Amino acid sequence: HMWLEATTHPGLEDLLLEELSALYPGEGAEVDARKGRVRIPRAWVGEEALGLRLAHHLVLFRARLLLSREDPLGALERAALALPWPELEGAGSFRVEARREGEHPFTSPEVERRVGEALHRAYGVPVDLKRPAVRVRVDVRGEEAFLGVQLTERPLSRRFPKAALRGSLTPVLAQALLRLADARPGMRVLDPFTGSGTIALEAASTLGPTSPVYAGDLDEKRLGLAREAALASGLSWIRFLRADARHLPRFFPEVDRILANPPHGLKEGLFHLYWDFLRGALALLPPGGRVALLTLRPALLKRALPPGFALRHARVVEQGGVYPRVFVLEKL
Repeated sequence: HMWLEATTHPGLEDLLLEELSALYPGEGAEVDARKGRVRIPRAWVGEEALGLRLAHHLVLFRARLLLSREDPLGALERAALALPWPELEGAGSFRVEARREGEHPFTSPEVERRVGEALHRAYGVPVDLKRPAVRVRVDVRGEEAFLGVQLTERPLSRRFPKAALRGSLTPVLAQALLRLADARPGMRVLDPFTGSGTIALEAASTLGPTSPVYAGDLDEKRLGLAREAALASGLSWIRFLRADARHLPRFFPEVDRILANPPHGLKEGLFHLYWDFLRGALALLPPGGRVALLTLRPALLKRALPPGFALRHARVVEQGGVYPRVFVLEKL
């Protein structure tokens, strides 16, 4: 019995589960709440899995077993040796990456050594710690263990690299704002703090050319990069504009959805940016228009909310080791 496991930011499991379920209908999906993991039982995984927009890494687990407390390292080594590893085919180097959750009398490096040396001996392929061609995964979680192979080399979230390195904001988080705001093809979308363009590009790539996409920032240099990135992926209909998010109506027309990732710092100055931005956002929506926004400062954000908005959803999401909130607001 085999399992595809997909990882995302903790807090986005329910959305990842929806994406997977549309790709692979059927029952038995498992979600690890607050851990960023979803698993689907699968007899086969092809290239279709690499089209996931909410996933960071994919692993195919070929075995799951109850770890025998008698000789747990021996049991893992025997489990690994009873599986097929055709990936070690043209690969010509590998490593084992082991992870543990719960208390165990062994460490992750012990698992890597015992499993890796058993595979090296059966397969002859050399271990390469820094640049492995294939990554074998062993995860021990409480009393169960999962063994298999990482399917992704680089994370799927490394799309749009010309817009990346800035900042902590991944295309996966951008896709989640899109979905939490219930944006659909044909809707007008604004990215009011666009930076090097990640949210705008994610939106354009997902919604296609029937959705007008507006994107603004004060930094002309970063707008130059965003335009370059849009062209490189065929997403040139995005309207990038030098624009102050404190005065959005000076620059943008009404839209249906606003996906907003305000800067972390410039606190009174921050409150004033939130104050002006949220009022501009309200003025650029119809009744029923929606904002999805990410913030490290939920109390301050809520203090700044104008009363024309209803707060419809809030959730916590892990990003770059810290925990911003996503709020969805609807204009009443």
